[PDB]
Amino acid sequence: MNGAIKVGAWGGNGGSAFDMGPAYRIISVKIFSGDVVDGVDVTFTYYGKTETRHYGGSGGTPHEIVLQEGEYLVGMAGEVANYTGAVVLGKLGFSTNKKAYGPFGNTGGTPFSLPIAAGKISGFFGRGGKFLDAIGVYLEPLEH
Amino acid sequence: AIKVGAWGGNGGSAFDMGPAYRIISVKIFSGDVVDGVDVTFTYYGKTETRHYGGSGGTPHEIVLQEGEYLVGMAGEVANYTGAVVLGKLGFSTNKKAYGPFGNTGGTPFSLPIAAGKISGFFGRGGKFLDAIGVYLEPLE
Ligand SMILES: OC[C@H]1O[C@H](O[C@H]2[C@@H](O)[C@H](O)[C@@H](CO)O[C@@H]2O)[C@@H](O)[C@@H](O)[C@@H]1O
Ligand SMILES: OC[C@H]1O[C@H](O[C@H]2[C@@H](O)[C@H](O)[C@@H](CO)O[C@@H]2O)[C@@H](O)[C@@H](O)[C@@H]1O
Ligand SMILES: OC[C@H]1O[C@H](O[C@H]2[C@@H](O)[C@H](O)[C@@H](CO)O[C@@H]2O)[C@@H](O)[C@@H](O)[C@@H]1O
Ligand SMILES: OC[C@H]1O[C@H](O)[C@@H](O)[C@@H](O)[C@@H]1O
Repeated sequence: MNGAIKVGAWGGNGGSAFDMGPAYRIISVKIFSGDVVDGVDVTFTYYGKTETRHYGGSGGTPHEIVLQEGEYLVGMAGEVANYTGAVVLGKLGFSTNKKAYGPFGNTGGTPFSLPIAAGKISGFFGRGGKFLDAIGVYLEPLEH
Repeated sequence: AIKVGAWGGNGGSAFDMGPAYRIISVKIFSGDVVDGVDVTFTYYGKTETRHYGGSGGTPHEIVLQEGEYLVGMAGEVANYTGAVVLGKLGFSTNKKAYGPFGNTGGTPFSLPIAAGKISGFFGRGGKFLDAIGVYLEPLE
């Protein structure tokens, strides 16, 4: 709605769908991983309020991406893996205009990659259960 | 503008179609790998056809009817003749999926578009289709 662009999700069809929408300012992403990507905390601000939403399960070790002023997400990549009979994110990483993060997770499968020649990530959607079944992103231009 | 990709290598020369008002058809030229593409589209009242990459292989045309649009692109980035190029390429419309076109396996990529459409292309081309990316636009 209202001109959104959503690409993905990459991953499986298990778990429950989630959708943050494109209206919030992402300030940090915490990826929980071990053998696979267990889940993600997305922290954002909106009208001066800070909120965190958790997607996926409770396992794994956290890895944080804390955006600095003028830093934005410009890429996402990883691997879709078969794990415990589920199709989930085995690995997940991100690029900002400042550096590369991850990938986090230790199970390979089918790679995916989202290089963004022009634009940036403005929100997330996907599916979560015990692990992070799938992830996709909202996009918006770098400026205008 | 929203430009995602390109997927592929760093050889050949850069190309950039820019966005179209409507894509009418795409022809994927392929053999062992993806040789190139034709794109026929409307633009500020005009109908145009552009060719990117080489013209070896055989063309595979996808014609889009009005109300039909491109909602996915996928393929494999392969190593061929000492170059990194598109080994396979396919597209999905809101009606059906087409492809793969090309026969050389490599690193897969996929671009499902949950909301939006492909409105144009950019990338690199030489003898073959070294790299390809897309312009995205929201649905009307
Ligand atoms: O997030 C992955 C997966 O987690 C949960 O399922 C687990 C287990 O109960 C299932 O038997 C297997 C195979 O489906 O997968 C996991 O180990 C569920 O939340 C499931 O919906 C979800 O896909
Ligand atoms: O990311 C999934 C899961 O990975 C790790 O656990 C694995 C292994 O190290 C454990 O020994 C066995 C126990 O049966 O479970 C997995 O195969 C941990 O990092 C875990 O927290 C995480 O959820
Ligand atoms: O589009 C692929 C490739 O095409 C042309 O190069 C061909 C040949 O002349 C080269 O020897 C090998 C190795 O680079 O690749 C092709 O077979 C050039 O236009 C090149 O830049 C481009 O990558
Ligand atoms: O796809 C690369 C190459 O593969 C084969 O050799 C033929 O189909 C050619 O016409 C084509 O150019």
